[PDB]
Amino acid sequence: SQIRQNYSTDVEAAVNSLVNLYLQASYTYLSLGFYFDRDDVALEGVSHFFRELAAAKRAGYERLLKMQNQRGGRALFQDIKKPAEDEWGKTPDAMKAAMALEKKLNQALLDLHALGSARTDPHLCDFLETHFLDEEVKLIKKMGDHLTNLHRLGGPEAGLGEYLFERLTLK
Amino acid sequence: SQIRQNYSTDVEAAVNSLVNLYLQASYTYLSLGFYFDRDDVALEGVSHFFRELAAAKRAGYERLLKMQNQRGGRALFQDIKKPAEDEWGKTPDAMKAAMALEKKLNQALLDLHALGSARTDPHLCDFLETHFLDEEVKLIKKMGDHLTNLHRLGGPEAGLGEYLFERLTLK
Amino acid sequence: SQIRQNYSTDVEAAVNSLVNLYLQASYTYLSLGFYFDRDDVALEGVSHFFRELAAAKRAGYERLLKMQNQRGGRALFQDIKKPAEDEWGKTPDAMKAAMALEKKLNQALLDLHALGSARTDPHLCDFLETHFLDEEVKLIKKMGDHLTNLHRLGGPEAGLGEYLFERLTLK
Amino acid sequence: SQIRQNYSTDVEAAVNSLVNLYLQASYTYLSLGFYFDRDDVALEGVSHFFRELAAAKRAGYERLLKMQNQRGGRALFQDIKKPAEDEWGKTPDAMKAAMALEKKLNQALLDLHALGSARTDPHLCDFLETHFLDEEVKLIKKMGDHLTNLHRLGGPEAGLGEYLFERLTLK
Ligand SMILES: [Fe+3]
Ligand SMILES: [Fe+3]
Ligand SMILES: [Fe+3]
Ligand SMILES: [Fe+3]
Ligand SMILES: [Fe+3]
Ligand SMILES: [Fe+3]
Ligand SMILES: [Fe+3]
Ligand SMILES: [Fe+3]
Ligand SMILES: [Fe+3]
Ligand SMILES: [Fe+3]
Ligand SMILES: [Fe+3]
Ligand SMILES: [Fe+3]
Ligand SMILES: [Fe+3]
Ligand SMILES: [Fe+3]
Ligand SMILES: [Fe+3]
Ligand SMILES: [Fe+3]
Ligand SMILES: [Fe+3]
Ligand SMILES: [Fe+3]
Ligand SMILES: [Fe+3]
Ligand SMILES: [Fe+3]
Ligand SMILES: [Fe+3]
Ligand SMILES: [Fe+3]
Ligand SMILES: [Fe+3]
Ligand SMILES: [O]
Ligand SMILES: [O]
Ligand SMILES: [O]
Ligand SMILES: [O]
Repeated sequence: SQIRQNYSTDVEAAVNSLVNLYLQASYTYLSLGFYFDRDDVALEGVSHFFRELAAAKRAGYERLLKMQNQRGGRALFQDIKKPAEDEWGKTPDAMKAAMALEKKLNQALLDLHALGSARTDPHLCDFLETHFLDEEVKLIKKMGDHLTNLHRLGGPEAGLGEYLFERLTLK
Repeated sequence: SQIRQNYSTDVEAAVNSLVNLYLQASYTYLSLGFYFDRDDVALEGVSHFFRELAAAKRAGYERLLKMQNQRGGRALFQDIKKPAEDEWGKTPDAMKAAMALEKKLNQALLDLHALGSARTDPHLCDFLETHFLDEEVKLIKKMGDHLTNLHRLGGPEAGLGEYLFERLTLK
Repeated sequence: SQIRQNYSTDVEAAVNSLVNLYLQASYTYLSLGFYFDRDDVALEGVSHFFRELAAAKRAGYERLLKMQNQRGGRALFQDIKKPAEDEWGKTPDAMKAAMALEKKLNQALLDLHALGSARTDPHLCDFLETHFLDEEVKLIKKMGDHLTNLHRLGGPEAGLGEYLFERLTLK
Repeated sequence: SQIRQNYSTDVEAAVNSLVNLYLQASYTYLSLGFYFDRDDVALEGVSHFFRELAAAKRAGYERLLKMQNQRGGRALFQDIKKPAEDEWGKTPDAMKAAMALEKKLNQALLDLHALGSARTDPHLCDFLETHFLDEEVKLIKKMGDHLTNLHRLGGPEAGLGEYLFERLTLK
């Protein structure tokens, strides 16, 4: 590559790997999105929440692909694994799955930062610092807040809580 | 008729028949509308919902009458049967009646499409495809969503649920 | 399902199947998009062309998923197969791959129309007629036009042709 | 210095050194700029391209000088070495020289980041991360793209290619 400079084969491959992780996460959010739109689930605000995350994850992998090209890396794509579940339960269940997915993505981001730090690749580090790490932190905080409000609305009268949360918190 | 072309006597009569079905459905929604406006029912958003459907069904039969005239058919009107009930219960009860009415109208629409398909009348088919079939599908989906939200708000604390639904879902 | 009416299990499954085909096609266009953005390919207009198709295919599968929910179907997702190639050659090569992909999607659409026609499901038929069939036809015509212009610009001085086409035809 | 804090003598001197490298690079781009404006070269778009880089490099050294003052460093200036060539050849030749210059500047930037990292000077690191590293990466990618398009337009009919590139790619 005529442009490649300070860009290790390890980062390149880990970038390709993080791309597939974002594709898979996007896919997961697509599935949660349509799930909450089913006539027998029917929580429009929950559906919108997960649809937006699909979109947000797609921006993530598009930005990783662009950075790959900018550094002189070559994108390689693998199969995208189907989401882990077909039916996602109630809002708390789905929100817990989403939290778990975001934590996995955040760990992959931190591992990639550690890697690029180890290959003294400050561009790669900064790129993640600027476009990824704070967004995960904000999003995780938000999902925690949601879980706290669902838990407070939970238990005995869970059905009413789920309705109120979708109406009064989600948009 | 100087304009009539490819327009079978069967379609013509089935169109007249579907007209009476829309008139009757409009009538049913009129009754549900005023029902939820009674001082002892007093669910303004439910009332508005059913009033709008009366209006929507009237547009339906007006469009069938116009198409009848355009194809060279002759409108014939029968008595409009009074609605099946005088008192409509709670929101879930009424919403179930509405669902059942929409399913009946949808089946009549599908039967008329089958008929016009059998008389190779593609205008009649397309007319239904364009002005009726998707609207039934959207409306049925919406009524399902509503039923799911009422069910979730149901049971022990049904009175509160009925209030919240009318306030936070219906407009 | 409380809303499902005239919606066969076969259509439902074929809809799920067409969804995976759109996901895979979207994926293919993603790959072609970044391919033409590589510093050693560097055909920005070709890149934009394929990026737009990724987006267009995503709208396709989102509309199929929405229709699935509207009819009372249940979405089921499988693994998304990686694109058939890692390197896509020159503009004519990639444009031929795209043509071949669009023809496959069009055949799947026509097969699904045949199926829904056979289950007398006029909603499903019309939905495809309105949101899919004409768009494939226009797009295929466009890809043919492109292939004709690349062929005319081809052979001995292929490198110059590829440059001019990207600059003067693609946007 | 009454303001100096965490600012090593090594960084200070390496900053002065990077300044002279930017001055020299600016000078190189000045020379390429006027070169392509000669009546016997006459490639206005190539001239503009290199003139802009002169300007961009000047912003670079001005920002390094400002940072020097902000940290309590003292600017020291040396002679600015004349550009390596008097005549710059064809667009591909000049674009290769520019690529080689940008790679040298990028390596100097990376070496200075390594240095400030080694003196645990996170301000210096971030400053480079924010104002320099991504700009080099974007610019190098752009110069690669250009080289790919010139190469595609190259060889037998190089004169025509050079004309088209200047007219249809450069602004
Ligand atoms: Fe939102
Ligand atoms: Fe399951
Ligand atoms: Fe708020
Ligand atoms: Fe929002
Ligand atoms: Fe929004
Ligand atoms: Fe309304
Ligand atoms: Fe009664
Ligand atoms: Fe149509
Ligand atoms: Fe048709
Ligand atoms: Fe709403
Ligand atoms: Fe309204
Ligand atoms: Fe209204
Ligand atoms: Fe376009
Ligand atoms: Fe390959
Ligand atoms: Fe049609
Ligand atoms: Fe044109
Ligand atoms: Fe466009
Ligand atoms: Fe565009
Ligand atoms: Fe410029
Ligand atoms: Fe010379
Ligand atoms: Fe451009
Ligand atoms: Fe400009
Ligand atoms: Fe300019
Ligand atoms: O939103
Ligand atoms: O409404
Ligand atoms: O475009
Ligand atoms: O420019």
